Amino acid sequence: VNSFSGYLKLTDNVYIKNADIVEEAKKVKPTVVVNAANVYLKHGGGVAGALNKATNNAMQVESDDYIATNGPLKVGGSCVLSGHNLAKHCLHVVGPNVNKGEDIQLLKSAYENFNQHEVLLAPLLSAGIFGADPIHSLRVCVDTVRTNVYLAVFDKNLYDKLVSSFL
Ligand SMILES: O=C(O)CCc1nc2ccccc2[nH]c1=O
Repeated sequence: VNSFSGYLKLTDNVYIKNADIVEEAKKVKPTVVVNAANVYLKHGGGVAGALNKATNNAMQVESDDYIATNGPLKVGGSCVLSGHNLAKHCLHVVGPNVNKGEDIQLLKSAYENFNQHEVLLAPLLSAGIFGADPIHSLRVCVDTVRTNVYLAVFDKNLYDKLVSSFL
C-alpha cells in the first residue's frame, strides 16, 4: 500500500489523475518526483518551472552545479538529484522537445529511465510545451514503464480526453 489518493487505474502499474504535480508532491512527499527536464536543466516553464519555483530556486542552484561538473544530459536521458521540499529525489528526465525538432522515437528511451525506480510521481513526458501528442505519450508510458507510476495530468480538459480515449 502507498499514499497516492484519487487515481484512476489504467493498467497493472499505471495510474492517472487530474492534479497539479507540485501540489501532489507537497501532499505525498513521494520517494521520486519526475521533472520534465531539458538537457541543460534550465527550469523555465511547464512542470520544470513550476517544480523549481516550489523549491524557491534551490532545484536550479543544484542543477547548475550538476551541469558545471557533468555537462548536459542526453535527450532520452536522466539524472537523479535532490527532491528538496517536494520529494526524497527528483528524477530529471529529458523527453524529446518537438518544438525544438527532436526525434519522437526518443520518447521510449526517456520513459525507460522510470524503470530504475519502484514508484514514481510523474508528468507525461514530451507533452504540453514539449510539443508531442499527449495521447501518444500515455501509450508509450503504458507500453514502456513496468514500475508503478502515478501520472499527474495538469490540464483538466486534456485529462478528460486522455481517459476517454485510453485503449
Ligand atoms: O496537462 C498536462 O499535464 C500535460 C501538459 C499540458 N498539456 C496541455 C495541452 C493543451 C492545453 C493545456 C495543456 N496544459 C498542460 O500542462
